Formats: sequence, structure tokens, C-alpha cells
Amino acid sequence: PKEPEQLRKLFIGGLSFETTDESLRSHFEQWGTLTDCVVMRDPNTKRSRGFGFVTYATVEEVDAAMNARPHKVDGRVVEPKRAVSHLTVKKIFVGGIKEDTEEHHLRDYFEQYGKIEVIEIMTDRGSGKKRGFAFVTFDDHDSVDKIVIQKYHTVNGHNCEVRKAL
Ligand SMILES: CCNC(=O)Nc1cc(C)on1
Repeated sequence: PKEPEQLRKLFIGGLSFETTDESLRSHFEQWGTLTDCVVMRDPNTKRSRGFGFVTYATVEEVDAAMNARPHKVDGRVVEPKRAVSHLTVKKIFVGGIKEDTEEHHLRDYFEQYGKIEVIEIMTDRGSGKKRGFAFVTFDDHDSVDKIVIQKYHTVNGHNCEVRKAL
């Protein structure tokens, strides 16, 4: 069936106060079918709060919208972010990789979530032996957001624990 609606939403900050439900929709419909599209407004003045959200029909459409950043909506560059279970970070902890996991294993898997800038396989300060965890730093937070919402990560045959770092 359909992916949970929470995973199909983009929360859009930094809107022009002149953006409306209609103009936000016309912009973001370029990347998929929108089942919902709302500019948040003050209940008394109706003046925009400067943020809103859109809901796509599928997660692949969310991906397409996020891959089309930067978005200039009604003349202003906006800030779309998905929902995670917002702590906006570019680095993940990857645990459970044991002693046989190498940089290329982590790179070949994680590079499909985003552009990698740093891979740090953690070693023991005294012995140099691998400790069984690593950190991966990407150029942008959406990679991390996609990663942490997955139930499972399999790298080098290991079932890994992945969380946002710092
Ligand atoms: C700034 C983008 N929006 C959010 O982070 N949260 C929201 C937006 C609506 C609506 O409800 N929560």
C-alpha cells in the first residue's frame, strides 16, 4: 500500500510571506503529486508564519523534490526538510560493523544516500584495533534524514545500528 504519510511530508521553512497554498503547490508539484499543501498563518491576522508543509503521494517524490534543491519559491530560497522520528546534522554513527568492515564497504553503501565527505573507522587509542563502529559525514543533512528513518542497514553482511551523531 501507501507509505506512511509522515514519511511523505516536507516541512518548508523560510517562505516568503507572500507565498500562498496555491503558489507553494504550483512550485512543488513540479516533482510529484501533492496530496496536501499548507502555508501556516496567524489565526487572527492571516499573516504568514513563514513556513508550511507539502505532502507528496510517494517517498520517491519527496526524494525528487529534495534532489532539486535549492528551491527558490516566490523569489526566496526556502529550506525543505523531511520528518525523522528536527535535529539537522550531516554526520552518522554506524555501529555493529565489527573488525572486518573497511572504508570501501561503508562508502559503496552510504554514497547512495548522499555525497560523502569523511569516513572515520574507529580504532582503539592504545592497540590500534578496530572498535566496530564508524562515523560518516555527508555534505548535506537529507542523506542523514533518509538513513535514520530506515528500519534496517546491512553493510558487509552486518546488521548495523545507525544514528545521528553530535
Ligand atoms: C519549518 C517547517 N515546519 C516544521 O518544522 N514543522 C511544522 C510545519 C507544520 C505545519 O507543522 N509543523
